[PDB]
Amino acid sequence: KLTLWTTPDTSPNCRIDQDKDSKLTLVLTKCGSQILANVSLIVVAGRYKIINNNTNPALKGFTIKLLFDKNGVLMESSNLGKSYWNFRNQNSIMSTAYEKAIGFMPNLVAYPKPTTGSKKYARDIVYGNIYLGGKPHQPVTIKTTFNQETGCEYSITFDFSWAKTYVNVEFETTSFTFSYIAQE
Amino acid sequence: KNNDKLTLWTTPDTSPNCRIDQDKDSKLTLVLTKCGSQILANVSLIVVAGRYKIINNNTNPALKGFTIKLLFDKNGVLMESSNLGKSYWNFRNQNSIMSTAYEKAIGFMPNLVAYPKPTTGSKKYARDIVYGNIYLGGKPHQPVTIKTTFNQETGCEYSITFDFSWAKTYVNVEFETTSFTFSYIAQE
Amino acid sequence: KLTLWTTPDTSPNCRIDQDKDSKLTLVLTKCGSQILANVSLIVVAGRYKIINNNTNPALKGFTIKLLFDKNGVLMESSNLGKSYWNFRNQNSIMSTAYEKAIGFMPNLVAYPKPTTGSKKYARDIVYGNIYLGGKPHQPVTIKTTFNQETGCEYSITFDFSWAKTYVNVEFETTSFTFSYIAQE
Repeated sequence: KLTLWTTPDTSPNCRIDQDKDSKLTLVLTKCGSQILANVSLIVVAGRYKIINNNTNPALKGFTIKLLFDKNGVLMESSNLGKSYWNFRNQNSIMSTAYEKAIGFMPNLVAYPKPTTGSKKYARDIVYGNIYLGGKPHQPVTIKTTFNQETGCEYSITFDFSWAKTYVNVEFETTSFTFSYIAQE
Repeated sequence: KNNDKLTLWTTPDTSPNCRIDQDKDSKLTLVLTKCGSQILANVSLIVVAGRYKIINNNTNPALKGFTIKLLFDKNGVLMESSNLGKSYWNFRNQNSIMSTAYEKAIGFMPNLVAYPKPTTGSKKYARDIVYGNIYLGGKPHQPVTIKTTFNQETGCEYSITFDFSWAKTYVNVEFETTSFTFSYIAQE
Repeated sequence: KLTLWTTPDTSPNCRIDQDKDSKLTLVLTKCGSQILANVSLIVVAGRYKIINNNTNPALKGFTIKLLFDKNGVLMESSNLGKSYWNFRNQNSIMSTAYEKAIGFMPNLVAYPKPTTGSKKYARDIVYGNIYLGGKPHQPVTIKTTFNQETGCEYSITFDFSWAKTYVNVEFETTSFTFSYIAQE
């Protein structure tokens, strides 16, 4: 169907450091040649759950990677658990594994895989801000990069970073919308 | 027939449809376009009259925001108690609306699993918020924050709240804004 | 078709200062009443390829204009080349010029053409930020304005501007998504 998502409940589905330490809520809606993407993050456990830059002054970011094979199937090496990622069915997911989602993959001409000696253009990046706890003075950068991972046919990489000293701040975010050019 | 039941909108005209401070003091231009599981939302605000038409933070140093609330019942019907007026909030027909008031728009409502109503002692997650910026008079040095919150209002089944705020001293600045696009997860 | 675009390749298609000095990657996807727009810019040659505000302290922006006739056909006077602008076919364009794209045009009631004595509202503008070289400390403002150009029925204008002193910074950008209300 036209929506590939994580069920948007708060049940953990993602490993940043350890199994099920986070809930990535990602919704990809196919509008023909463009994927409309909506993303938020809740860290439920482990070193990123509560940021304390007094205790850890160098703790300033982390990465969640979605790696896809040539059929647009999520690879086990992804931070997002494979069992949680599927076409929408009501407020859940299809009960059976999808076989193909190439129509949701980032376009390889728009966003080529990195090669040695190739001119690397920034158009495979989208920057956004999201806010911890919905507080306007707790921005974090969410940088989304398309097809820059090795060992896959396609990738969506979320780099989360911050440039303020956050003390005892739960890492759970507002939402950000972006789009990207679809492979087909 | 030209009924577009994949668009719930305030027509794109500049006819006032909203009360911030007084009846019909503003045009909230809000277009909700259903792209299946996601609503693509486009918003701007024109304050046409009343206290918030012209911001003067010399005269009113504490005036740094205001709120527009859309409250919906269980059928996604806008409640009369909302800031937004009901009469031209409807499914699209060309540059106007469907000839009768809609009875159901649950497909345009913010998803209650994604954006649960608050209950006493409930863990509040921020993912029911989207932040954006719009600019007064289209001037790059006149930013205002538009914070959109889903389903956080009491006495309704769904809600979309727009909190406008600014963090600069605006002196004799007309409150009429650039547009901002966001999306949210649809209830169905 | 539901996508009007520049192919997603890096082949120059746009004149900022001189013919083919830039690749504007612009994808307009019709989602009913709204056009979902995705934009990035690569300057490949001429005065805007490498910004040096030490040498050129007044170089703080430039404009790319798409002018359309009453049928939503791109006019030759546009910065974007006409041969590069068409309905999608896979990763390329239809080989034959489109005759009608009014469904992709910015709504004239939402975004009226300027007239003397008529109140000009800012809602025909969307602001965004993109980043030169994908570097978070190299923001540029991309201001998009609907239907404000003379000598056309519809227009999309991209005003690029910056306030920072950029020294030897290549003008090639991250991507930005916005939407606008469609004429029909």
